[PDB]
Amino acid sequence: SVPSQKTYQGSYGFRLGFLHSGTAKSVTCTYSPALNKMFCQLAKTCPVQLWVDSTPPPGTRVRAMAIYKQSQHMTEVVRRCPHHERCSDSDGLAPPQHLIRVEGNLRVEYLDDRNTFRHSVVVPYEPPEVGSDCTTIHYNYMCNSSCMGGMNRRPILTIITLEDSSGNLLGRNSFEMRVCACPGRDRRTEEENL
Ligand SMILES: [As]
Ligand SMILES: [Zn+2]
Repeated sequence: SVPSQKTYQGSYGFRLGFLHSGTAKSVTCTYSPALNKMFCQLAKTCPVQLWVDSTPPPGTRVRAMAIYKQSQHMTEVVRRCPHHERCSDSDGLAPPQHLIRVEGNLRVEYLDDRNTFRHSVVVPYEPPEVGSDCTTIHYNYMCNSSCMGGMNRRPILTIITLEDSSGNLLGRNSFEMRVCACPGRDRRTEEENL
């Protein structure tokens, strides 16, 4: 069935943070607080911050999964278009069908769910590096929102779950995602309509 998108900070006070990048033409990845929507270029570095009041225990894991936002498409699996699925951009870890990848982490793990056929990517939770107040994961989105035979101009949600080493839910949060050539301009345009 459709995975839960309900916000849950839980014991460890789990919330997401984003860089305050602005909307300059030369931006690759920008977050809109007003929309709670990320704007990112294809395959480019997408920083998502993990904020906690208390450090989760050893072997805590952080899962990312994309779902369609619209009620009628929610039961459909989010996957890459046949073109992007075929193109030789493989990192030698990520399944070629998977929209979401993590870069700069050789403990990354990918799941085709045997029951739901859902795609997700999981990394170990590492406490904030000295002189930081959050943990940063670098996500990569390997299809454009406009891809015919993929998302095809349908809005998606990314759901970020915090789970312990035995797979118990510790926390959940979500943000809308648009993968597009001009993230800056598109945020400015989508914010214009307010
Ligand atoms: As991004
Ligand atoms: Zn595509």
